[PDB]
Amino acid sequence: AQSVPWGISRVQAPAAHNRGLTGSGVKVAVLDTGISTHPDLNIRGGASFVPGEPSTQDGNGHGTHVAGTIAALNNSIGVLGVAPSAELYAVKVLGASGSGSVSSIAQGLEWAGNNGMHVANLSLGSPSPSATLEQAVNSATSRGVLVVAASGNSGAGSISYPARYANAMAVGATDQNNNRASFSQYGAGLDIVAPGVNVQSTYPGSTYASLNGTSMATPHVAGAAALVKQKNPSWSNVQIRNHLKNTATSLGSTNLYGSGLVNAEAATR
Ligand SMILES: [Ca+2]
Ligand SMILES: [Ca+2]
Repeated sequence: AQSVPWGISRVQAPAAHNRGLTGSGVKVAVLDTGISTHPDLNIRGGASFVPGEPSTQDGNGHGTHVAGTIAALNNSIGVLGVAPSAELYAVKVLGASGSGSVSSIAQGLEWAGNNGMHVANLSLGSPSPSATLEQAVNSATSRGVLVVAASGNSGAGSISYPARYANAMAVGATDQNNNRASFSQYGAGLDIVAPGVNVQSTYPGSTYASLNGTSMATPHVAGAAALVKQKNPSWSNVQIRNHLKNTATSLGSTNLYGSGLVNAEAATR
């Protein structure tokens, strides 16, 4: 029995799936704590940039969780991703403890840019800016990667790095009411929002678990981008990012919500 988590249908991925759009041929890199082998996931490759954890398997559960929001397989078990046919690559830039260095994160993006990744998912952040990080962001961007990052969970009216950088697509979190979740950082650089409360997904030990955060919202956007990329194979990172924003559902102030809630139905139209 397969269930469709609420944010998947909130963003209207099924509407897109019903038109032949599943993210097929789109390469998506998850820069996180790894992705564990799971019966509802198809991991195509990856690398680890965490000294001391040479494997890409997830010792934390955070990346496995994020990954399933993007691409949990559409079959008869578990859950369902926004882009269930996306090619998923596990890029480990965060250790088991759930933290990493800017160095490891910048190496992951470098890797993404060098390996022709179309979308990079960075459900991570820091309140502090990093010149290293920023350059990596910009580099992956000129290599044609769309970088999608979490705004953070401090609840403050200013967003984290790298989401704050012009070249990153900053994602905030909404609740089932289509209100901004209290922890969701907002303000300048915020581009769009997505479901980030009680998000059910894939978890290590072949199970499913629900989490809260902008980390959970980000992957709905990364997925949404793969759907559009499949529909418009000639579009660049910028064209996708703008189409997403242009087709989002307004939810109120752009200070709080940026463009509004991502809408994969409106976007693959
Ligand atoms: Ca499934
Ligand atoms: Ca931004």
